[PDB]
Amino acid sequence: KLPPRVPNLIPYVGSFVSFAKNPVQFIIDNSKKYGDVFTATILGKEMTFLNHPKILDTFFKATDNELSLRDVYRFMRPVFGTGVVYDADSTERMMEQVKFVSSGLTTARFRVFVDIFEDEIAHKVKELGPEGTVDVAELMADLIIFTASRCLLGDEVRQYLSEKNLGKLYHDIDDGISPLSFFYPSLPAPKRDKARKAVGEIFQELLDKRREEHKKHPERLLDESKMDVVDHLLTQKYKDGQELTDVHRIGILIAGLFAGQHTSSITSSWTLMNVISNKKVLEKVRKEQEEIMGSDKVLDYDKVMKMDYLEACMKEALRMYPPLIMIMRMARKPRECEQYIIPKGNILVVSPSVAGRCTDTYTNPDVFDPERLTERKEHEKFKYGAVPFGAGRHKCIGENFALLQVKSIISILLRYFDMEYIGKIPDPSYTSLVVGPSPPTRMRYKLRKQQH
Ligand code: HEM
Ligand SMILES: O=C(O[C@H](Cn1ccnc1)c1ccc(Cl)cc1Cl)c1cccc(C(F)(F)F)c1
Repeated sequence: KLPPRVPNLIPYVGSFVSFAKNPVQFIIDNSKKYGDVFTATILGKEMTFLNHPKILDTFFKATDNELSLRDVYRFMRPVFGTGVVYDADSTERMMEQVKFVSSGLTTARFRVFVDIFEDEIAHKVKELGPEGTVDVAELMADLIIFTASRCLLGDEVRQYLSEKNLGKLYHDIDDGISPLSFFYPSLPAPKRDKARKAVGEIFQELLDKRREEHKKHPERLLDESKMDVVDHLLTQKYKDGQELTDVHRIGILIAGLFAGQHTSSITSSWTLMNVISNKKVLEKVRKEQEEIMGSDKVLDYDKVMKMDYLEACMKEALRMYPPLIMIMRMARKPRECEQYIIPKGNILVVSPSVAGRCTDTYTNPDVFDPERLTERKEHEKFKYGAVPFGAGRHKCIGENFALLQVKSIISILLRYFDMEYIGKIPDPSYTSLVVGPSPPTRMRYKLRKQQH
């Protein structure tokens, strides 16, 4: 009836230790010991892991009073704000908040986003000079921070950003949300709260200034390719006619940037590293760039939509190194899985890291090989063989923007620079909420066209 258990080391703490050591290695080991479904006690919580592509229907198809996101991720409240996202008054209200973000991620906006990528990267190359070495992860994090800001918030953020360490403030927020806050939501984190407050006042300022700009220049609000997420948030109410508060607006913005800061920057690092460490892969990538760019000197949205191989590379970095290593739901109702019934109160857990290495779906899963997808279609086997962006009702609404931003960044960097990585491809580091490459991650670079 109930699934098999992992025996607890001691009571209460249960399997925390080996889980904490390497949450991914933990799930593979015990999936062998106990099958496709098993439960473990981890710092007081019943956690049921579903580890086979074939059984993921139970997870992804449910509704939000069968399987709740809000019962598990509410602990993000200090970062996102009161009444926002998983602390929204209702599921329905959370969905509306999400649609405000997605409403600023239209085709029309995507055309302008590509220009933004070119601009930020052009400022960045001045700063890098014609040759050098650089930390890849830091570089990606900066480029993604400055470009997502401008994409979601409008260009008028940009001086504030340079001139008030927004990069740093996000580092301090991000460097005060431990995975252990899942288990103890009260773990005080005073630097985090300090940062968050600070970012809030800045976004307050920006919202006030945008209101004066909408006084004078309302024609802007008719133009599709000028409407950023800040604009949608000032001019839209909820479906039932209730107005949004500035606290909600700020919280949604912060969540929006947070979403696609770290995941997109990590994914661009893994992608770029594997691409330049493999001659074959880099040949095909460069070949594609050259076909698509022809005689044009800059990128645009149609060009990036043609980069199928670069995309496959990105997808392959997401199979091998997904930055959200675990996805979770709370059972508000007992729930059927295979021959078992997972009871109310259990947390269901699926891991895209475990899925990405399943020999049942992928041959030679430790090899970075974009051709497993483009040619062999290996992903297509099971319906849920590939879940880097999720599935069903809470699929990532940021996917197309992410793909757009990573592909653009890597394509532009390839255009400017020959690059070589230093050392072996690292392993993932399980020391934070969003999992990224273990430092050091460095690379040599050289400008492909010069003036000295
Ligand atoms: C490579 C980059 C990214 C990856 C790998 C990624 C991955 C994911 C995954 C796996 C989920 C499913 C979460 C779950 O089922 O519990 C998800 C959901 C989501 N992602 Fe992303 N994401 C990325 C970028 C973005 C960006 C840039 C944004 C926003 C600007 C975004 C916004 C969201 C939102 C709002 C959801 C919630 C969907 C819902 O509950 O309706 N993501 N993402
Ligand atoms: O940032 C977001 O979620 C990320 C996980 N993530 C990153 C990319 N895709 C998902 C997340 C969720 C829960 C926890 Cl405990 C930890 C993290 Cl890092 C997110 C989720 C819903 C809505 C929104 C927004 F308001 F902006 F629309 C943003």
